[PDB]
Amino acid sequence: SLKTDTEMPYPEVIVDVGRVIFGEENRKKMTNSCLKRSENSRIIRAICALLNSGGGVIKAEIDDKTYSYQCHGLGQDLETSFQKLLPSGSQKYLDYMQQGHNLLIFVKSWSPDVFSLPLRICSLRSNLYRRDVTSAINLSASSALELLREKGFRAQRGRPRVKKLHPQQVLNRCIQEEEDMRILASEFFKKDKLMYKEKLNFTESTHVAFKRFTTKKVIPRIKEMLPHYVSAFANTQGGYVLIGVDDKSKEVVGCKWEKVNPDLLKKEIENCIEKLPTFHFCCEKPKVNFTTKILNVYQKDVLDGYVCVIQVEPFCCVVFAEAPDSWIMKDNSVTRLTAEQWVVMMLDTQSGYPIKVHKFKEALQRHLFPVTQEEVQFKPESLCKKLFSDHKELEGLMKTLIHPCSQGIVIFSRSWAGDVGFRKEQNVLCDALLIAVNSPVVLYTILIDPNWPGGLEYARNTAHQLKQKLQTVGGYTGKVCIIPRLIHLSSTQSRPGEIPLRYPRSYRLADEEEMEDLLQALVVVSLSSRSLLSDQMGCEFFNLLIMEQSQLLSESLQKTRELFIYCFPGVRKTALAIKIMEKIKDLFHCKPKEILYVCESDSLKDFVTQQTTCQAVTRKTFMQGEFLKIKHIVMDETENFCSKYGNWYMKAKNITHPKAKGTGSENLHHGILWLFLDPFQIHHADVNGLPPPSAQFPRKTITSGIHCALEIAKVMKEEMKRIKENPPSNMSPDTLALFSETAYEEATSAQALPGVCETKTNLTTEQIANYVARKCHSLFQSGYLPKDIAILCRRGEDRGRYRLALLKAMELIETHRPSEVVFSPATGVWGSHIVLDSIQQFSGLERTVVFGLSPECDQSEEFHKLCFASRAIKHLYLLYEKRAAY
Amino acid sequence: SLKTDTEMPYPEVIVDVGRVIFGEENRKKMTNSCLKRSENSRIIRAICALLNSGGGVIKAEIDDKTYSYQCHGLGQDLETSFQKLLPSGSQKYLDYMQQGHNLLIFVKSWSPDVFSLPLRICSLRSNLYRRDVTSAINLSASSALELLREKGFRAQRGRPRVKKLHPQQVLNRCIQEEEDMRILASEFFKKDKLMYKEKLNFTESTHVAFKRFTTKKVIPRIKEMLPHYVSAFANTQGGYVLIGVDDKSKEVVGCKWEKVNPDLLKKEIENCIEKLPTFHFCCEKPKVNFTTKILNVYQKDVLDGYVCVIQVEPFCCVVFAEAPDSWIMKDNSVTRLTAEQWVVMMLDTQSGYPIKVHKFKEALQRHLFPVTQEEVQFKPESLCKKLFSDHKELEGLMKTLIHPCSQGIVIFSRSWAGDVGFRKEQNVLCDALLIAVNSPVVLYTILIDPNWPGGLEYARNTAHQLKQKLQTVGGYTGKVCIIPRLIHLSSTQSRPGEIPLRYPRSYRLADEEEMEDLLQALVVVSLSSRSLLSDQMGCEFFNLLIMEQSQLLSESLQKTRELFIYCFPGVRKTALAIKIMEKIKDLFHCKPKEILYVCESDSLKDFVTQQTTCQAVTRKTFMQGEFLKIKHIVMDETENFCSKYGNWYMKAKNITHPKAKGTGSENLHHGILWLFLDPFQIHHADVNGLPPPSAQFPRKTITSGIHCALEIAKVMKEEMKRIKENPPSNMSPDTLALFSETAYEEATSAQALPGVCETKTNLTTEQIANYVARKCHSLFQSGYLPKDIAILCRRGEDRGRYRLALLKAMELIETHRPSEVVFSPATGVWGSHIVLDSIQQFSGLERTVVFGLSPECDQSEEFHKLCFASRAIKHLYLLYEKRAAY
RNA sequence: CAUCAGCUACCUAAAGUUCAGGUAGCUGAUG
Ligand SMILES: [Zn+2]
Ligand SMILES: [Zn+2]
Repeated sequence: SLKTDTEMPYPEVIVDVGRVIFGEENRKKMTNSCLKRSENSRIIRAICALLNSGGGVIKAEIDDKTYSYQCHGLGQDLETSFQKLLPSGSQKYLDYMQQGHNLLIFVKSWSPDVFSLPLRICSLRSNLYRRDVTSAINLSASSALELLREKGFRAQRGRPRVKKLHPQQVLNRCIQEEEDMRILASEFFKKDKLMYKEKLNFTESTHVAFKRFTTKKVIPRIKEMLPHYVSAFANTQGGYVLIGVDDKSKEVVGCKWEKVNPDLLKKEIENCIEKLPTFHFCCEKPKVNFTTKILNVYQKDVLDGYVCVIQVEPFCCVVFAEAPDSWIMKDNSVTRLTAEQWVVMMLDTQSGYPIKVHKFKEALQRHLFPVTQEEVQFKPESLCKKLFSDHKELEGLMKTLIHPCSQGIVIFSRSWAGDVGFRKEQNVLCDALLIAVNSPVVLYTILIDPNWPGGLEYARNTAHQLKQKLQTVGGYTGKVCIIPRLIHLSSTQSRPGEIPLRYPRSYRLADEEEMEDLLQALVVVSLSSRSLLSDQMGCEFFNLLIMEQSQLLSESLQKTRELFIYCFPGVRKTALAIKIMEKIKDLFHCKPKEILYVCESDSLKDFVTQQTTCQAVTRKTFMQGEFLKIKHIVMDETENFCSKYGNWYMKAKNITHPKAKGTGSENLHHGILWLFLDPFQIHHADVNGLPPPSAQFPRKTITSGIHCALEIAKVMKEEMKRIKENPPSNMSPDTLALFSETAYEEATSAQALPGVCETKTNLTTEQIANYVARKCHSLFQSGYLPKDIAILCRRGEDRGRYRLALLKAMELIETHRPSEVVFSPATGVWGSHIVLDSIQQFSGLERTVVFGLSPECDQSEEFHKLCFASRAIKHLYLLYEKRAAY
Repeated sequence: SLKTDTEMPYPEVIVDVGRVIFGEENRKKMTNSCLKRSENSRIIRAICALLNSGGGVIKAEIDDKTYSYQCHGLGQDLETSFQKLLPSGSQKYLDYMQQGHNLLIFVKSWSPDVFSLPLRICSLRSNLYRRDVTSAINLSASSALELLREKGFRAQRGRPRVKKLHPQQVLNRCIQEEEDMRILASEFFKKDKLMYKEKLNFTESTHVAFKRFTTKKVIPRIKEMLPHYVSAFANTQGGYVLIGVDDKSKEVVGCKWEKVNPDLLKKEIENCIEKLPTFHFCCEKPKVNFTTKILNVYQKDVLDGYVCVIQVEPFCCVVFAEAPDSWIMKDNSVTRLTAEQWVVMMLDTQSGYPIKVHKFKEALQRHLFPVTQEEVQFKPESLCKKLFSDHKELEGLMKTLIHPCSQGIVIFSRSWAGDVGFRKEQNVLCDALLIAVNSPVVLYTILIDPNWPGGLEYARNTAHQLKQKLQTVGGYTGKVCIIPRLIHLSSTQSRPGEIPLRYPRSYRLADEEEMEDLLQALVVVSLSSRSLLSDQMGCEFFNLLIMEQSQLLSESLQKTRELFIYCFPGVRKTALAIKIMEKIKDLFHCKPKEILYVCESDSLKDFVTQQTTCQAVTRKTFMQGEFLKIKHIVMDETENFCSKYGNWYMKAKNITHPKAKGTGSENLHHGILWLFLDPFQIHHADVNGLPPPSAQFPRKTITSGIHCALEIAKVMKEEMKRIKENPPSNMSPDTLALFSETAYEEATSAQALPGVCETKTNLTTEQIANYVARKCHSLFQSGYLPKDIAILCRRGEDRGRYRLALLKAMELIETHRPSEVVFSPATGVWGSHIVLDSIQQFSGLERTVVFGLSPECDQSEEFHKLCFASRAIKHLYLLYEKRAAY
């Protein structure tokens, strides 16, 4: 929930930085430089925190009543800070607007695209130092990322032993190089005493730094200056810090013995180095390997001072001089990141990522949300019809609000808050999302009772969560503003608030490409969640997946003639078979009636002839007819076939691959004979008529066809594992050896979409009917159609009682509209009514929502759940009756 | 080549920058700022040119004879320039060394790795400007690359209808934002006259720049300052440049009428803008669109001055303020890149590039050049044996040269210059490349004659080209020095080097990991060359490819039982078959003797039975013998089988797929029956005995087995296409329609390695024999073994005459060593002799070098070239005969 | 909180394109 803010209530995280001087002239004439730096730091830290936490607004109070942003500007130091924070351009992330006595900085979230640097977060200073010749350089964010990746790569592989000290070698004199400085510094370090004003024969280098003591508080100044050099040396190659050496004259100076105590100085140096932040990519976690030594300075055997030399060894990993200058938002406060958190965020590579959704979002957007100059479109279709029939005035009111927009899309929802995974409000009738070119995105929240006090907060929160989901889940990397607007139906004429929310001009959708990008992000967001729009776009998404998978499978039409295709539960092989026949006709240039489809059930037969131009018959018709004109045969639900009516396999083999007795004919034809098999649903195991599993070659196992919900897929996976644990004696274990849970789980994570699957038990008939009627009413309120719901009973003798109870419950809930409730059998797929039939009659058919009603069958039958889940795409509701024992 | 350099003859590109002052105090005290800036610019341009051209050395003469790098360092301004040029650290690229009166800067080539930004070249300044609030920012190299990619991506996707009007913008009453300043600037631009010192109601912004006219030369100052603002505006969003407006006081100042001519000022502004460099990603290539306006200022109806306002519209792709501040080395000179060349190198994505070679380079290095502490090893073994037998003291002299190097690898070559694709020198006996830990890489060049004056130049050029190849082709991104040394065999009075070559200590192989990386780079370089070492590495590389491809193919053992495998020419199906038998034994857990391999030729059967533990017989033996214990059958060269001895296909099918009779046992066994087919190598094409092509299912086409030279694969591709143009009349062309030329070309590029394929025509027996003898002698000098060479005749009757001619030729040419040259038949492939037989007897067998001796068989047969190429791995020499008398 | 030495912009005198300076910015040292 966003923090309450009644004046300028933006649907963003708002950071109040207090009273700030603004304007180029006003900033320049500031006399208190400390206050100037304080104001600059507050604003820049807030910007960095907002850049790292999804964007937001910075609100600053303007002290000058005569200040005008048009005539005065921002300020040179503020702009310099912005350019330091955003070297790629602050225009892409910052916008400025003056609202009366406030100045607002609109911060867009830091989200790089593919064609840019792979920086995950923003930093002022990384505070990782690297030694470049004779300078300790505070690395930029990109430089720090390079260093982190190099250290991680080096430490991923181990370095045991490391006996590469190699005693010592011979030095060289005729040639001077940087290694000579390190050798000379090491010779200096092994000394124990120095003569006063002793000349040093070496200068600073990559491994040598020269420092001098101060004529003021000495230990605190060393504590400020040391971390930079220690970090720089440890990070690059190691080196020496020579405190007490004059840079220019190269003479030993040292600190006077009265002004410092060498033991205390040693302890302070050790303390400051020990507390330096560190990150390790290795497991041993070595500490910073350093050794400090005090060298007494003597003037004619008289103690005069000390020279402190610190040896810093190369570090295996990164060393921080302090915590990085990077900020995030935590509990509505700008919080500094620690070194450990900063490295973790900087090296993140997560940006659970759906490959297929982002691959097909463009096609889904071009199909479902086309950006055209063809008047404003109201989506989704079914929900809009229900809302407009429920309220006559709603449609005209929306057109009045939308005007004067000519091109755009308005996407309705029963609850947009619930659509994005947050709380549904009962007092909210619906939410409409207007998306148009050269317009801000507007979220209209229609209320039932205008006197409800939570409308403003609900709309603001919903707009905020939608934008956050679009940026994070949807991957939207643009400037978009969602304006929450509270609307009621009580007055046909509705007018906005006296303080309309305003955003910079850059926060509108500039063109059609930006509108298309936002709509593609919305496709991703909706597919990631649970709603009616998710279910409908999920059906379209599954169609695209079926098309690509069917293309891959048809590539085997030129490699095989006879093929046994083993399919896991829930792969949707009927759709695969339909597209395969399409490819057969295309490739073999045959007549559509030359391809034959053989299935076991008649409802599936009716469905297939309705969806294909090829000849489809049941196995009974296949055995009772003549098919001399058939060249190719595709078989489905072959596991339910029977040998009682003859050898269907021999007949199919003879048709597709006819042998010649006595040859004579030179036009022998070999045809396609593909059998789609599902070993996991082989029930009532009599003589199947199939050849033995040893002779079922060549074979193909289909693993990546699961087109159901994640919850439904997990139920089927659990059932498959349990079945494999205790396989029935009537099915061959060798066919079950081809199914692996790991491959099945990988396919589920690749394809399946979030859905609904719940179970309720110990319910009487009236309770089960009541649950189904209430849930169906709830689904119809959200925009679901009756053709999306199927109620399936385990046994066919329960149909009559269940139908009677369902009519009673549904008419009881429909006390306003006395319309007769129509149920249709499994053959009514083209119908727009709720399908009510048995699980065996619905074989090969699937619906978005399935209610499964069964008696108590604990350990009596272990197949019923698998069959129920195979007919459901998004919603599965398992209901179990009460065991009537008396 | 390399420019001659008597002093400091480094095998690098040396840039001489003349006399330069060095040292911190010397640079700081320098009074002539022009001379100081000039020296800094010269050095920094040389460094950038070397970073972009494979590295090199910079030589600067030191004017101060008392200067010492140990005690004076380099200088403040020089180090600052390095930090701008190399923001990621100059420690990884720059090394310094004083050598007498010269200071040397060693520049390592700029080569980004996986853990770095994808910057291809180094630049001081992109000179691409971007408007950040009220500043025109000269973008860095990384920022410029990001901007270039953004514009390239935007021009990749079409922006149609060019609706850049952006409706109309009006000023809001109470909201002030950055768009308001642009609107106010447009209103000011539309004005025609001004008032003297009249105030402005807007300030600078992203679209507004205020500039003042100068009280000096006006046109030069305008022409100097304008390109930055024009580039910045055209690159960000467009804007207005208001010349004549005071930024501090915000009134119109203007320039006096007597000081400039407005027509002249407009013309110079036009000329300046159209002279700006510009790069385009689009196709229209529009020019930079700008509009200049002169606003007269009138003070009481008196013409006082003029104000120039320039309006710039958002450019399509890119505008440069001037040529990019980046350099390369072109014709031994530091040359500034132009805008077009700079964008090309910046956007270059070339890193042909062998994917498989870089994948297998690590395994190849660990197998052929192991890095352990096992004393210095000599490679390659065959060439080393030849060299040490011909020169008795060579091994001892080499051993004393390496001393005291304990661990390392010496890689000999008859010509290392030839190995890297350059000119071989007959005056050079051999080159030995020493690679060792804690040591520089040394290239020893042994000369037969001490008095040859070209020895030093040859050694230096070879070292330079080898390092360049290692960096470019090999992908080596470390600091490595290849020190060229001249070595003399006969002269025992070994004169030491007058001027030893010195490199910074960072140019040694620091540890074992760097040694392995350098060796992997050398493996990549060798695999991209034509040499003996490349041929041996290619053999091992092809073995790894066979392992990978056989594993992929064995994945089908669980899916098929009978499989018709079609193999392209040059697929090496015998090696695939051998590994498949291993997998059959592994998977079905059967005895090795229960797997039967069937081929046609006796030589292939012999080769297979030494290569595998499974049973292997020919087709005649298979038909005659009894194999009731055989469970799986793999058949090779099935296209050559003969059906006059019976039905081998039916016999194989009954063994692998027996038919049950009398029922009783339900444990029928189904065995593997894999047939390897080569449709293009069917000679004497009678009834094969295979089933008709309509019944050869399931099938698999293999194209990813091409394991020969690029040239040999290209020859086979030509012959395959000519086969497809005029198909044979004894079989249906349906089988030959499964071989696509594009797939074969893709496979050849993916796997094949560079080699030799030469054709010679119109030669009598004596010329052919002499040519083969001279070629064999040349190969034997390079380290080729006699087991690498096979001489194959088209006609079996020519074997004796060719044998006599070849024996005479090699006895005539072997005047230095009377080795007994023995020719082995096609049954002695595993022997150490040269194979001399016919093409028919060598079927299924390969050798690295093949000599094909054929008569004038043009327009008589058409399989000869394909068959000869199928037997050659790296070298193919096709020789043709004339009409000789009896 | 001051001061100085180094890195682009802006400005004035000087000179046939040098030059003297001056200003606010960026970051090293001292106080
Ligand atoms: Zn570590
Ligand atoms: Zn363009």
